[PDB]
Amino acid sequence: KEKWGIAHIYSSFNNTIIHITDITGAETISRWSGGMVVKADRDEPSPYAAMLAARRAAEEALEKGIVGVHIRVRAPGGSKSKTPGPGAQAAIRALARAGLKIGRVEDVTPIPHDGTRPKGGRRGRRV
RNA sequence: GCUCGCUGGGGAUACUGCGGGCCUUGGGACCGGGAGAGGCCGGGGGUACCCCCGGGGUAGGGGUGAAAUCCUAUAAUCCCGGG
Repeated sequence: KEKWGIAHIYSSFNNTIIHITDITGAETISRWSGGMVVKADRDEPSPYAAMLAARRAAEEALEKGIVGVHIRVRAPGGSKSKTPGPGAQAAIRALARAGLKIGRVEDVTPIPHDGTRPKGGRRGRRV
């Protein structure tokens, strides 16, 4: 009789998304992102915005009855960056603090086995 | 002395040339156990990515030094079941 779900965190260099679903992941419970909390695009990937979005999502999950969550951190992966953005550990800490028990913590970034060609050309970004 | 040479003869046989004989060291042929992303053909997989369908879920998503073009209410970003 324990309510355990899964908290998927999408962390990038432009935004952070916190999405709380059931144990099977087929039932959305709460979904919050930085852009729905902060007013500026530059502030979207900030750890403060991640913490606020995580707090709102945790409050919604607690209201709906979820008491524990399994963390699933994810960078964009694929041909894009494979490292999580700044607002991932902050979101995890906010989830732990807001009143949700924390279970397994794993990284589920999609790692290609020599997949598609990344964008930017053979010379990359030249800034 | 020079005309950078030609020609009639005699002698020598070390080297080169030519003819003959005998060798294996260089190079080839063959056998043995192994090494290697060497090449061609055939059959099975690996995640990743894109698109389509169904379920969940609402308002943003992406992107940059900052933005904007762009996608999104015909239900987007995100999660799950399939092709």
